[PDB]
Amino acid sequence: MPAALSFAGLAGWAEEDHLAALNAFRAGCGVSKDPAAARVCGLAKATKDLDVSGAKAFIEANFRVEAVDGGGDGLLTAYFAPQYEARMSRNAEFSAPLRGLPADLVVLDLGPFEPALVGKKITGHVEGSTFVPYPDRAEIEATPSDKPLAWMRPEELFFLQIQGSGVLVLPDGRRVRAVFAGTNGKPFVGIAIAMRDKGLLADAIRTWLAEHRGPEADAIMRLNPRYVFFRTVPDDGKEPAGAAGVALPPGRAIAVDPGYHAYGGFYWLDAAFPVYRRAVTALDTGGAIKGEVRADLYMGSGAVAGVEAGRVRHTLRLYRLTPNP
Amino acid sequence: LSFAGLAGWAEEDHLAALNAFRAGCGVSKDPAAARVCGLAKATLDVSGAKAFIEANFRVEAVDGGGDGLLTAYFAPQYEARMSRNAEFSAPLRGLPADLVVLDLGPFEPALVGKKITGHVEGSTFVPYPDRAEIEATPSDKPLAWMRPEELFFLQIQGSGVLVLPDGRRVRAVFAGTNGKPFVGIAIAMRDKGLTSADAIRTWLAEHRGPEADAIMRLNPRYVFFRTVPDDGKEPAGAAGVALPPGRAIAVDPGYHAYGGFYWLDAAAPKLVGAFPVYRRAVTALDTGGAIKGEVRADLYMGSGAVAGVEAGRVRHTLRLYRLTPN
Repeated sequence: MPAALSFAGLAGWAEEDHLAALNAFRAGCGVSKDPAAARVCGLAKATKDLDVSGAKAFIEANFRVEAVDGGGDGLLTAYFAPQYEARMSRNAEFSAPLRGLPADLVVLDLGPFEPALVGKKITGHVEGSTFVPYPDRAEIEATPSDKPLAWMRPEELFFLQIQGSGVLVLPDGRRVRAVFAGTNGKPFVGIAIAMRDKGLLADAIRTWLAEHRGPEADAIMRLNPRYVFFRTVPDDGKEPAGAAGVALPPGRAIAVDPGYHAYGGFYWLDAAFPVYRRAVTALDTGGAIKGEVRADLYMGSGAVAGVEAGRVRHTLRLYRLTPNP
Repeated sequence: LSFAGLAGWAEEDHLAALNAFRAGCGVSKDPAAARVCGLAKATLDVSGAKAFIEANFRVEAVDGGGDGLLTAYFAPQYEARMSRNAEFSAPLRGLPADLVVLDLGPFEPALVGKKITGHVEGSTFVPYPDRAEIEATPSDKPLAWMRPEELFFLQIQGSGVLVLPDGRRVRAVFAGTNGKPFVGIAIAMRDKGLTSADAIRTWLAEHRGPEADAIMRLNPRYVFFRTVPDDGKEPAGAAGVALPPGRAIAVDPGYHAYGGFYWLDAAAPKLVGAFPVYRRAVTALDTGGAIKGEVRADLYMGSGAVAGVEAGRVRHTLRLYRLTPN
């Protein structure tokens, strides 16, 4: 069957928790740049105490259903806000330093040099009488850290670098949030394919790396030259924020390719032994999420979330729920 | 194909042709050419040279005899002085040590092939100063001093010969840029009640000083140079040998070796005021960035303004012949 044009044709719409849908839109709309989305965001936040029937009606009277990519197939996976063990001091197991934004690193705007490049950027640092690209992972991992933010297991740092946010737990129960601070500007390279052609095979990557500290595993993580820097702040127990800078609503937010999807957009997932046909807001991304019909559904931060997220690998048809002009 | 069947070979000035080869051959890495070079350095008049050439080279078409392109070029020539004076008030500046040109590709593959120019300031990198800012920075070690409006034109042309009062000549060779784009001044001048290059040069010369400077400043681009002392009658080409006017070509060195002796048969001019045919023997002694292809020649017309006018009128369909020794 081809893709729907309206809410009537949308399989799952009638059974959707329309309150959760409407709250998902509210969770994310304020981040939106579009002006037609601003009016609707405004009315949504104003209008409270709607029951499920009202919420369903509000959404239907204010949005249009617009298939993405003509209704073509892509992929739904899911992720959760991970909680990692850390130390404030290095040992054999917690051998990788969590590193803050280096003071030498510059994101250089290119517009002052060439109008044709206004709003493009490069990242590097001064070395001698010139300016060079910031070192890659391997070369950063080779200079010791002056003032490391914490110490982690290498494979776990590596994976928190992919997510962009997490919570670290010291043995004394101090919870510290690690918040994305910047990047060395190198492109992300997923290490799974290279691990495949070497014959050593998502949770399995982690487990292999973990069983082979260090130089074995170190050498393969280094195939990803993209290094992510953090800042740390005491966890206030709230949901983490994602790329868009807003508290992620559990089960109701997706990570997207930002080159295809603006943050704050309202979407409908049609994915299919569980089934995901629900409205979500786009509020995050990840170094590996690429493509148009591609969404990574945020499951939450607890234990239940960790378990449900790993179950999701679904054929996805995606739709924008576009606010009416 | 022989010298009898060479359209033009009858009328050719064979003396100059041989002096072209002699100019010339000494730079060749071809044993056969060396043989003939030494042989010609010993041995004349207009009839004796025709004979000498007809007995020592054989004519051979290039690329089967396919059609290519003849253009021409010249060496601009300017007076200069080794000390400033209000006439020769603009310094010819070398490549600053702090100036850097960055390939952007290594930073962001999407920007492969792009470049920016600037210098390190503190812990960042800033755009290089424009013309107006460079001209307002006193010259530490100028390479020479030039009339400003003439430096301005040298900067557009990329290279030229400089002549001092005591007859010493230096070649001014392009060294780099401050990375800003050229901005023409004709229309800014025209919309001011002040249209060709000579006409702009005249005006700028007569209003030399603050007035002229203010409008040259509308062009933010700035070109830097290096100088090589060059005291031949004419300047040296890429082959290291001095170039005989009207008798030397620039070529693609991927196809044609320096010192090679060639015959040009050019016709079908594309421009107004052009000589209808070029038919002559010339030597390969130079190259340039734009001279690409096998049947492709840039004839060197000499230095100075006359050579420059002639050069601009060459655009002809070319059949290229090598005169191979033995």
